[PDB]
Amino acid sequence: GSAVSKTVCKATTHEIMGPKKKHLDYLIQCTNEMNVNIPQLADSLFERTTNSSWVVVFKSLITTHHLMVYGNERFIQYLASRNTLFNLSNFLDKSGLQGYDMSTFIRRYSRYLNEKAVSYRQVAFDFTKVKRGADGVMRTMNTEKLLKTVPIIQNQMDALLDFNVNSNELTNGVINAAFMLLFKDAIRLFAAYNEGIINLLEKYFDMKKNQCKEGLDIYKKFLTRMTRISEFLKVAEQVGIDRGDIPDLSQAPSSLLDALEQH
Amino acid sequence: GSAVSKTVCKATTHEIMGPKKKHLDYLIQCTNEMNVNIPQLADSLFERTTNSSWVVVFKSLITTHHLMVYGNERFIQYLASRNTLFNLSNFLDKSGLQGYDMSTFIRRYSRYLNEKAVSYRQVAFDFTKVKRGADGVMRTMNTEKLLKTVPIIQNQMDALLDFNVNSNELTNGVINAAFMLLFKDAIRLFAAYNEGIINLLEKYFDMKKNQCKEGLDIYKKFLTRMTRISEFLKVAEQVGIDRGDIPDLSQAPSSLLDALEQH
Repeated sequence: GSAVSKTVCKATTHEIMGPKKKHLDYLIQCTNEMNVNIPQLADSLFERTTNSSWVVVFKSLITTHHLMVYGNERFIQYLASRNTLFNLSNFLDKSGLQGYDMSTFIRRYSRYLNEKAVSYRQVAFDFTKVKRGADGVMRTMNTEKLLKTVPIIQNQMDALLDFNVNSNELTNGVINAAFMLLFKDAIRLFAAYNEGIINLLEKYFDMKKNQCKEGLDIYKKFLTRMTRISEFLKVAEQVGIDRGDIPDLSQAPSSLLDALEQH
Repeated sequence: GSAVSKTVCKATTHEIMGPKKKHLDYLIQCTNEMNVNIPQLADSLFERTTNSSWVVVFKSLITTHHLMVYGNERFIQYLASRNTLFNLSNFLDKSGLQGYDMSTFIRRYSRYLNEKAVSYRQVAFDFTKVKRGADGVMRTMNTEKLLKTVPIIQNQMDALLDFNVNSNELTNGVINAAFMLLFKDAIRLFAAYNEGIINLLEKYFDMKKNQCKEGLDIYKKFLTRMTRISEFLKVAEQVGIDRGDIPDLSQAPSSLLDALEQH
């Protein structure tokens, strides 16, 4: 309460670095306690985003992202049940050049976080967290739900990629902390997008005619998203990310010749 | 051979970024093939380090580190069996300011890589890679070997920490790629140092008198290394590393009161 609200302030000070690990771990514990009131924790994070300073606002977004990724699932479930989330579409801090330059990334980051919650609301699970493989959701999903879902992943992916940063813009610790989290979400979201496409291909011959047409349209849009993903991971390579963590994309884009099973 | 030697050159071009993932994956496969001659692969990497340019030299070091971490164990085994490794103690590239500033990090990085090989030679396993826990090497090791080993970890740790970089010096993609690998080694080396201390404490009352004195000296030096580690991880926090990857140090430094079981 007061201990919750004070930690939120400590994670969002004016200092030019991402939120400290010590404050983040306390918040994460907060989400795991049945007696903590989630909505009050969320609301203190929204209030910080009405601040006029870019640093405060960006750190509040980053703390929110970190809780969505490492926190108990009850946090993202609450976020997804609201009707309005971040409204920072017109944010502009003009107090200094850094301000002007960071304002754009704030707009774009906040839109990604909104879309992450909206996707949870739509399908009732977190694409980043579910079982992968052959025994896992994305892969073992009936043809109806699949056709429904894949387009939601694609939308979340597009918002993630519109962050559109270049290596030479990663110049302070606040934006770099954002990027590292975005990187983690990007790799897991790709894994799930890929798994879904694998299911599609598996089932794309045994299916109705109009289905196979929705199908085709997804594979279609997946191949252009593949290209964008590769540009994103190349920023990651330029910045110095351990090449062991970067996933190998040499996988599933040759079969565009079912654009004729519409025999 | 020629395909091996050409990839080594591609990983070590003059471009200001770490070695590309595509070249690194090929080399890693090279280490896993029984027919590849390891010594010739190693020697091409040493030759690149006689180049006059800081960029070539740093990338050759980074490629070497990456192979020691992700490659087959036969690579580090060969490195450890030589008598001389890197000799870059006097390296200085004066062609430009970046040169002067990067030369120091090259000296320090190359010393760390030498000590990593020498430690493998001394104990016949990689501290970074062995089973952790309660069923694992560091932990289930007789009192004699333990007293022998812990001081080797400490030495490798010290060399790692002498890299001594600050956040504001991480300004290009070559040094940042080095740092990310150093970060990975640091966290695993700490885990193993910690596990060893846990074993010590476990066995430090049931042991001979002179033993308990060597013992005491290690715990002694571990507590000051704890402090240095914490400064290192704080650079990592400043730069923006995902706080989920940074380990929690709130663990094993209160018992300095066996400095009296020398009753």
